[PDB]
Amino acid sequence: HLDTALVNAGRRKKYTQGSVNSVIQRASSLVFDTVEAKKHATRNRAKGELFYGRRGTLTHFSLQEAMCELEGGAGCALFPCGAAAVANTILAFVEQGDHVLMTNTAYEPSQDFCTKILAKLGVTTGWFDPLIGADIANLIQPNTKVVFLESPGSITMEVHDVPAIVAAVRRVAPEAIIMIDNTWAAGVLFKALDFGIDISIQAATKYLIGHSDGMIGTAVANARCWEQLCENAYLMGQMIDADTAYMTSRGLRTLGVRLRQHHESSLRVAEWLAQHPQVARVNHPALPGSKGHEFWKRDFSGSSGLFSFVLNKRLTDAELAAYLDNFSLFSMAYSWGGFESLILANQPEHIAAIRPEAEVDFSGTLIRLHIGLENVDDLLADLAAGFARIV
Amino acid sequence: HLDTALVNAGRRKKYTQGSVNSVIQRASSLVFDTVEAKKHATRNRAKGELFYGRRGTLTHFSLQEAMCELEGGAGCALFPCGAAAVANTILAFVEQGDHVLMTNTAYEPSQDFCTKILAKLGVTTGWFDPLIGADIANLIQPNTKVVFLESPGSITMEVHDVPAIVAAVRRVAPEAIIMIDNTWAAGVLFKALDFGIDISIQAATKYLIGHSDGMIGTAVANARCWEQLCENAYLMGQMIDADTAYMTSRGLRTLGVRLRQHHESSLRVAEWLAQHPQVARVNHPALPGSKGHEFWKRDFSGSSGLFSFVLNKRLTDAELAAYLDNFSLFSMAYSWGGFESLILANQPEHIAAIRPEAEVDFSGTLIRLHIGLENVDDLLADLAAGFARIV
Amino acid sequence: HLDTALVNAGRRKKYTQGSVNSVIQRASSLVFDTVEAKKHATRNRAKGELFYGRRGTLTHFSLQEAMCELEGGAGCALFPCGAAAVANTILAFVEQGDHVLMTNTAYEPSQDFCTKILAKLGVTTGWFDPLIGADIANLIQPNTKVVFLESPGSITMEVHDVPAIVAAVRRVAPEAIIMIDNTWAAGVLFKALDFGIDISIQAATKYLIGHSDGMIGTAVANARCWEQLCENAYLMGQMIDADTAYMTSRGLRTLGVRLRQHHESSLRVAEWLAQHPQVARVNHPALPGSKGHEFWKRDFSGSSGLFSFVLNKRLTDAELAAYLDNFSLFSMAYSWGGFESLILANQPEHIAAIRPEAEVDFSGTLIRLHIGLENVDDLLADLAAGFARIV
Amino acid sequence: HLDTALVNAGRRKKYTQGSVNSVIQRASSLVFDTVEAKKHATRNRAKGELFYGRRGTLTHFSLQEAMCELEGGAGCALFPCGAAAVANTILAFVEQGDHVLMTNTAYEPSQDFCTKILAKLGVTTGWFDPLIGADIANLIQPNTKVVFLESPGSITMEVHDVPAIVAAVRRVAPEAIIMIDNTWAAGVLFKALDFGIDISIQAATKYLIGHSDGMIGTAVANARCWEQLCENAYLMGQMIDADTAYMTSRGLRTLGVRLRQHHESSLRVAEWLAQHPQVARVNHPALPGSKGHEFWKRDFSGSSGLFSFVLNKRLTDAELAAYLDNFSLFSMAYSWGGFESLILANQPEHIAAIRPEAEVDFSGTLIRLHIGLENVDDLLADLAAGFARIV
Ligand SMILES: Cc1ncc(COP(=O)(O)O)c(C=O)c1O
Ligand SMILES: Cc1ncc(COP(=O)(O)O)c(C=O)c1O
Ligand SMILES: Cc1ncc(COP(=O)(O)O)c(C=O)c1O
Ligand SMILES: Cc1ncc(COP(=O)(O)O)c(C=O)c1O
Ligand SMILES: [Cl-]
Ligand SMILES: [Cl-]
Ligand SMILES: [Mg+2]
Ligand SMILES: [Mg+2]
Ligand SMILES: [Mg+2]
Ligand SMILES: [Mg+2]
Ligand SMILES: [Mg+2]
Ligand SMILES: [Mg+2]
Repeated sequence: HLDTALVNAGRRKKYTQGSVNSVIQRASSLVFDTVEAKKHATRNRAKGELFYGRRGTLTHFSLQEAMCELEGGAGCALFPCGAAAVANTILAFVEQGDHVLMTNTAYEPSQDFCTKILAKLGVTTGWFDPLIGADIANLIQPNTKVVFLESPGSITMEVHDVPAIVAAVRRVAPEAIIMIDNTWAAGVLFKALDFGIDISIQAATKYLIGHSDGMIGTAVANARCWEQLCENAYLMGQMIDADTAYMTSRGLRTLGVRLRQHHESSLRVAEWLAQHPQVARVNHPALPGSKGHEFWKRDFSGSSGLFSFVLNKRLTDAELAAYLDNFSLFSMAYSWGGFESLILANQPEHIAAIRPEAEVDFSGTLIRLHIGLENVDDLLADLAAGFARIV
Repeated sequence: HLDTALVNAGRRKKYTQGSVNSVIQRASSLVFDTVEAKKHATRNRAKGELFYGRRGTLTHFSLQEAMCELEGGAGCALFPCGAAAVANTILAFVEQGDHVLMTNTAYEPSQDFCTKILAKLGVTTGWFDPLIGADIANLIQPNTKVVFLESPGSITMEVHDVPAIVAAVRRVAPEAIIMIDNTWAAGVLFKALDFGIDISIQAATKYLIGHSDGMIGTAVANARCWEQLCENAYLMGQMIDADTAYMTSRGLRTLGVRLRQHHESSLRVAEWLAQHPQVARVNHPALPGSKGHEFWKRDFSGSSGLFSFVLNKRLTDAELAAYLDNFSLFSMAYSWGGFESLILANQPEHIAAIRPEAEVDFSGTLIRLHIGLENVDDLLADLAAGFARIV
Repeated sequence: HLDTALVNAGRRKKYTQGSVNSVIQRASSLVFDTVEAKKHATRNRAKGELFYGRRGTLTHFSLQEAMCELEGGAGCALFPCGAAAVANTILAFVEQGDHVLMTNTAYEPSQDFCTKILAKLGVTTGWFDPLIGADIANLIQPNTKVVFLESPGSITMEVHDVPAIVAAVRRVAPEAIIMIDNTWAAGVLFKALDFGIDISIQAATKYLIGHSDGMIGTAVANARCWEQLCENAYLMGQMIDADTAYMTSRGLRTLGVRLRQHHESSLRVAEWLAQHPQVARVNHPALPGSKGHEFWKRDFSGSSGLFSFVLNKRLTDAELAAYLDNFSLFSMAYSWGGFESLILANQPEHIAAIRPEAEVDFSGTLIRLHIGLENVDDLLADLAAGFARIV
Repeated sequence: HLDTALVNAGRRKKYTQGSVNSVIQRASSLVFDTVEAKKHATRNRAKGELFYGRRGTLTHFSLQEAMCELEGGAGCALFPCGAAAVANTILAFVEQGDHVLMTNTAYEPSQDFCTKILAKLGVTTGWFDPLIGADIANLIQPNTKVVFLESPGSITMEVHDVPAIVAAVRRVAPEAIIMIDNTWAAGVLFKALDFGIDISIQAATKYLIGHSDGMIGTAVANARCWEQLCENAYLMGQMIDADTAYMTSRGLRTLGVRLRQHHESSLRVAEWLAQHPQVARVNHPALPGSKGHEFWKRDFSGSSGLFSFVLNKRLTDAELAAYLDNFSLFSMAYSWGGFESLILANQPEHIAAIRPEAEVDFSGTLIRLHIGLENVDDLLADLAAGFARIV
């Protein structure tokens, strides 16, 4: 079962040396006892033999093994944060003249990497609506190399029909590299590589760390794409420190029991918001009526705790402050995936500015919630007090 | 004095909160108390206000302040390792169609970044001999954007005439971006920005960490180049974890005493090797007669502990094993800059293969030594026993 | 609610400085800006002003505040492990000529502290059956200074009738110091200081850390006993490092969701064992019929995951190996409270040796289980295969 | 040589697993693969086999091995701080009816442990002047069990004549346990166990950590005393966390270079103070004419950087603030042994209160300096500016 796998993934004696968790091996230099040992380590420097800290130590190898098991991959590359994983995973597969197709709901830094870094290197990015499904085939060009998915989408939470997208891509361009930012599912609520996606990228910063106190990115690739990902990310010097790798492995051990609580509480909040007179729309993948909810129910094994809703009006600046400055339990901060509940607001034009070649279909202020581990009735009371401040 | 500055750099109450060292603030999310505080943080997100962990926490800000003071820069960008600092600093300043001019003695991963990553992104790379001095003017092309120095050079230790190179570049291409990998000097034995170099890059993994147990890159830029470095590195998701930042700041505090011992011991070893009947050549910047020694004496305030020498013969494979497998104090490992002494060997053709457009001028086996903090007479005895195994 | 309190306890801006979690302030030396500041710190050196690392840094103060809130105490002393907390908390309240009255089910190291350390310092120790209730009055001597409870008991899991014990102690010896080892409840499933117990001691090593990778003891005292505990423990140099304090605070944030899973899974396992033909007895506080279950039901707000059962025979060493060496999911290790399930065996004569002045009422091998976060059906299948190896 | 030993002590493959430094193995639970392995671990639970985190992990074993090598001991017990090491090492060897004879220059918390904890447990304490030498024999009682040395003394820096003290103790009470707080020498500038002392105690917090950011105590015993120290300290739950153990091992690797700088700089400052018109007395073991200097010269292999001096007046409150509040390089803080220079003031009556059965022989304000790694001419200028503020 998944909970059993999460408890045990990566925890073998060669890494733990007798403790429950892997040892933390901090190193740049790794010592070779003989020339023959150095030769063996060199041949196997990307295959789990100690060679140099930039390739990893036992602590990294343990996390990589866990991530490959849990996401069903051939290899797991590590990065200093999620944004580095996105940027370097895309970069690993493109060259001057290539085209990238990206969902218009991609995380904003991912879009900005494409428009501000890739563009000046001669790589063009085109965009698609997250519900395009099989019609994505019409957007694939002879030079399309990468198709970049993010399901649910950032902020607005739309869920792709991954089977339809993948089948369409494979009909026209079977060698294309299909990638997904699978952070919301923590890589485990949506088994991306089983759907024919080539690489599943996560900001392990979110639910894998689970406590808002480490940053790390991961990218798990299938056998076809692993060597290129591994070696090109390594040429960019991408790695994570051993201690953060240890904390990510450690986060896996409570991920199941945390996600179940985030799911239960966030769906309860979403159902309540959906009945609320001051709410126009709720964007939660698990809530009926949300964009792509059908595909969430069919293709995912659960939900996490991040979602958004649209208020019945556009808050003025004074109302925004009255609303946001006076919560007792929800905090304003970027990121998500921890034990604390968070809140942020965006006006519709702010979202339109990060929906390339598209418009938004709402006019109220959008509120993004991360539902943490607090008692849900306490969180509901905090939201109700917020509504009373703007009614 | 430098020792006083090393002890005190970056250690102000806003970061230390009453301890001697900065606090370790581990964070992705950073909490805004009000909308107005969030707006202030956003405006100052690259100016030392807490905004998001990818930009940094107090711990990173303290290290950045220290590095800017010590290297005389306007800002310091942080990276997961030295190789990431090199790759991402170069990438931050190029676009397709540009040309990079790099010393042929650059660290091999730096060269491989150019030939295997930059080339396919439309950026070409040419090469120069490290002693080219003023004649580098003749290699500057209409599209040359970056000139990349490394002094002393990797492995073979040639010291550039930086004043001559910089003046020649500035004559032809006043606005070119001149960068140096200043790891051997730990950024402090050679004050690169004072020579008109724009960006000083280090593998802080080496002497700044000082103990072979953390990896981190830094790049300190002048005011002209800082914004582009900062923002382009950020778009690639480049950062370091808070704990490694803390350990780098901590390493600064003993860097002076350590470097003085590495200098004293390595020069004594180099002087002894230069007299030895089994040694053809010694490549140590501080040793009279070594390539660019004149420029080391004029432009540096000291030496570190890394150097190389050439044996009086080409060792066979059996002799290589007899030599390297049987040291008692020197260990075989990559990297350097720690408290432990290290040894590695290369045959001439191995070096030729990483000297683009050039040949090597020696035929014996080259031995690279890192001289650590052990008693120097014990290290000399270990080297003497090695010579007896191959005589 | 408890979940909201656990998420938020100890997190105030003075400690977090903008992050979700408290900063990690590592220090011996704490720097006074002026003589005036040093005088204020000295006066308040046990009252939350920074004075010296042995008293604590911001990180410790944050944890102490959280523990005092959650357990309803006046102060929380910190120790290097649970055993240090037990030994030093008892030591803090005794002098030569005193008597300690301790439950015969106390953790063996607690008993050994009493019989091997206290005895030679002129402090005697007597014993009581954990179900003695109101009859403890007859065991209280004129020199009885400390009454030491542990509910549930170690290994055999008997639950005290705390109201009856406390009322009897206060009738006969109102000034006595009543202490409890409250580790099984994690200090939160049994609110000891609301029952008139003076000091609640925990091995935070167990459920508070929650991941088997830190060691730390805590003792939360009421107002009457705090000053003596604090100052006498400080005279023994008792403290914990800042990083383990941080990790204990961090563990609080998932404690609720973890404990609910440990309760659900362990009670299901206990119910299955209680109908199993190879099981003579099940010792689980939450299982109807277990010793002191009625007091658990009345006085606790939930259960954790540690319990035991007695087999239908005393296993030989060959049978123990066949049983224990071949589990797939349960591991053999000491301690408990983590995400992993653990198994250990005790022969009845081993238990008798640590039940002073009492006898054991079973003859089969006792198996102690820690039920972790794995899927319960997987754990049940592992236990079933174990039974088949010994049937 | 000592530098080579310090670099290499404790660093064997079974602890480093290929890195330069020991792995960091964080654990309470240590997992036994079989019943056979559990039995072997139990038999060897105090002899370097993994058994339970309270006994230690690989990281602790590596530190213990290093400390035993460097101090020439049979075993090394670890503690949460130096004060815990002192208190628990004394406690490990006493029982009701015993007497402790302690130098009246002992660190004040050591004295207070004896007078506030031991006294109420039936253990008495008497005192001796640090220069008593052979005349200590007259103070030894039939029940004297422990003789406790500290050389140099706390604050006032008097060096004992250890050969004369030890010979006198052995002539009258050969079975006594002779202990020393050897923190000032970092355990390596005075090889206590070679002088017939039984146990060498250190606050590893000071020079071994070396950076003012960890707390840890050590006690290295000879073969006669090791088992009692080890087992009685374990019964009090004394241990240190794995990460601080790692950082102590790491501190050893620069201890030699650091101590040489602290010696050179502090002696220069002491010589300057000794000719200064505002200075009445200088207490520095390495300065000719200081109390016990002849014993330091004979018995020590170097000096550290902590010493004191007496001003030519007793500063008023206004003068104390003018002097201490306005230093640019010296910080006011407790503890010492780091890279930062520190300053503290004590009035004569403060010292008199912690010199039991002795009298102070100065009337000016006493200033204790820790001389760090800053440039010594900068430190001298800071002291000179201080003198100008109180002239
Ligand atoms: C979907 C998604 N991908 C990537 C990231 C970036 O991760 P990091 O902040 O670790 O760089 C985030 C940030 O919030 C995210 O939400
Ligand atoms: C000169 C130089 N630059 C960069 C590096 C790369 O540093 P890192 O190993 O931290 O990526 C090294 C590696 O040995 C180096 O010697
Ligand atoms: C009930 C109880 N108290 C105290 C302890 C001791 O805690 P530590 O191992 O952290 O010293 C334990 C050990 O398993 C325990 O179970
Ligand atoms: C000589 C001496 N021993 C012991 C200690 C106590 O060490 P710790 O602060 O680690 O408890 C100190 C404190 O300054 C000390 O100077
Ligand atoms: Cl194709
Ligand atoms: Cl130009
Ligand atoms: Mg190896
Ligand atoms: Mg909150
Ligand atoms: Mg060595
Ligand atoms: Mg398991
Ligand atoms: Mg006054
Ligand atoms: Mg200072």
